[PDB]
Amino acid sequence: FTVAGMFDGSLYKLLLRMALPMFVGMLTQVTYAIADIFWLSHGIIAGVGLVFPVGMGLFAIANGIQIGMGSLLSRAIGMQRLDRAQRILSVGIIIALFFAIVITVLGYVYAQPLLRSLGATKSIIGYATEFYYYSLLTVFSIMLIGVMMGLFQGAGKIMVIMKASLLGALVNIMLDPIMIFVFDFGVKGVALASFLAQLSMVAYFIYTLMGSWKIYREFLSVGMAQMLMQLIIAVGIVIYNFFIVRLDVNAMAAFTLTGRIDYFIITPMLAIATALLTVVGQNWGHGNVTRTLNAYWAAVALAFSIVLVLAVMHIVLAPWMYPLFTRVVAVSDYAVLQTRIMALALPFVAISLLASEYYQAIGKPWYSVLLTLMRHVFISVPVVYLLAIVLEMRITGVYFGAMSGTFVAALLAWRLLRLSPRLLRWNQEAV
Ligand SMILES: CCCCCCCC/C=C/CCCCCCCC(=O)OC[C@H](O)CO
Ligand SMILES: C[As](C)(=O)[O-]
Repeated sequence: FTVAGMFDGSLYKLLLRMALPMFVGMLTQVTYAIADIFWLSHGIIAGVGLVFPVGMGLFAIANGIQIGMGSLLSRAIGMQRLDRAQRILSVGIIIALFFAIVITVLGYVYAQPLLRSLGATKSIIGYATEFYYYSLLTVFSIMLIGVMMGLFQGAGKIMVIMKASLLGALVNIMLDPIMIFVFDFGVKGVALASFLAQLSMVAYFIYTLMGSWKIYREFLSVGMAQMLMQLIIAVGIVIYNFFIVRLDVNAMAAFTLTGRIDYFIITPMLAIATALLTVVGQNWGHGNVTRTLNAYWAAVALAFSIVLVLAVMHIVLAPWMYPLFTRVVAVSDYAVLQTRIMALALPFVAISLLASEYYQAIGKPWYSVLLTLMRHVFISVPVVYLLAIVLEMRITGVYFGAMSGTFVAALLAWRLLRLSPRLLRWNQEAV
């Protein structure tokens, strides 16, 4: 339970030692697709891709369960009640269960209409429906992993998470071949290999692990706020796609190229965020508010610094890199212009995004959502409209408008994260 350096140590050492294992775990996740497509190399079943969004709303909900778990457990530990702690796992599991039932049941009955809003059946439907159904069979297990992730992240034991992750990636590496060759299962088999990978992780956790509406409310409010924030981010990407497409179809193709890469650059900040939840949550429970504030700015210093480097790499690399990805030069031009304009905003995203983690850690999701709304909606939409339409800038106007929310939100974070009477009162009420 202790997690050395938590209450008295160097915050940089503390956050890094926690965030680095978490980052390794995140790299394992990528290997799945690499191994999958490597073995898929040996037009009908390929509507598996149609069902891809469903897998992502499952990780999204699992993620909300994780932070609810992480947030609540880490405050209990810091308060030194391994008391509410065993309660929390219980309530964590029960919440995960009902979420799986509601999702499988509404999944099933509304299956037909839901699938319509994804893809067209002139060729792929029966393939689509089967995979949708197999996806439903994975829900409880995915939710279970959220609980477990939330359990070991709350206790600050990330090595168990990093080792679970590695075991999962090895399993998928070995099984993918066996499903193709021994069992003759095709694409289904690589999917099933990925899934037995996830269960072996689940197994690893439980084996390691061997040896009152108020509390549903506390868990549900943080956890569901996390889901609401995924949503807002997804919606902001929709409104962005809407504008890009109606202006120039090539800019929409450019974004399709930049997206995975823009996402990797941001991952080191997601790793630090996870570490910060534990440190804020536990120091908050222990009553040390100053240290939680120092913890946030230690995290911003790490995250900003790393992402700025990855961002600058992207910008200078883009002119040489993107032409290799496409022969249409309007598409590689748009991708280069987008990166050049928006890339430096990325490290600034750390300021408001870590601010969101802090409020989740201390049980105040309202300000988590406030900062996410401020970043992806309240500023961006009206400013993009202003710059891309009224002022006659077009795609260049989208790029500038869209990143203006990141700056305002960074301003907000900076103002809110500091000693205040209310913040100190909040900690009095907590302990
Ligand atoms: C969780 C991550 C949140 C970060 C989001 C802030 C984006 C600012 C810079 C990103 C440039 C790289 C991607 C370029 C296209 C991003 C589209 C986008 O983020 O749009 C923001 C706003 O919602 C418009 O409507
Ligand atoms: C109304 As209050 C407890 O957020 O100051």
